[PDB]
Amino acid sequence: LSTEATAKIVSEFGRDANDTGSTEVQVALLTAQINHLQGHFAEHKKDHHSRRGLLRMVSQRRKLLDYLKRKDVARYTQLIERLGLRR
RNA sequence: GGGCGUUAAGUUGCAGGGUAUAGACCCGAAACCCGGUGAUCUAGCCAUGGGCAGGUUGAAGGUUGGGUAACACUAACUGG
Ligand SMILES: [Mg+2]
Ligand SMILES: [Mg+2]
Ligand SMILES: [Mg+2]
Ligand SMILES: [Mg+2]
Ligand SMILES: [Mg+2]
Repeated sequence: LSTEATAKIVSEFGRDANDTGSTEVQVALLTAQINHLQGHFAEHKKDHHSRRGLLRMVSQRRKLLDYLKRKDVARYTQLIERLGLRR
């Protein structure tokens, strides 16, 4: 992912624009990467070697979302509403 | 010597018997060729119009909500 894009996401989701390790920041980065690779996997359908990384990112995002939902539901709902997710 | 002849009158008309060529005592074919008439029936094609009551199952597809990182998949409705 682009360094400028990562910096923009960190500034948008974090507090001091330097934590860059919060659950919301990680989920946003994973979602952005998945959405960017959506167009890559819509053409190269025989790229399972890179699709495994996408699946790993999906699993990591799901685990982070479950942890956020278990810890603070208020932040989880706001994050999913902002990112357009459904669960 | 042997074969063919010599030694011995035919021809022209009429009538008739017979033969040949023509259809040839008479009727009767399936069939061949040439020139014409027929697609108002029927076979096909083209152009232009008309007709198929009523009652049935419910395909592709299209929204809705979930189900996927999303395509798939799947529930109802609609669709005809
Ligand atoms: Mg002599
Ligand atoms: Mg005489
Ligand atoms: Mg005579
Ligand atoms: Mg005619
Ligand atoms: Mg009818």
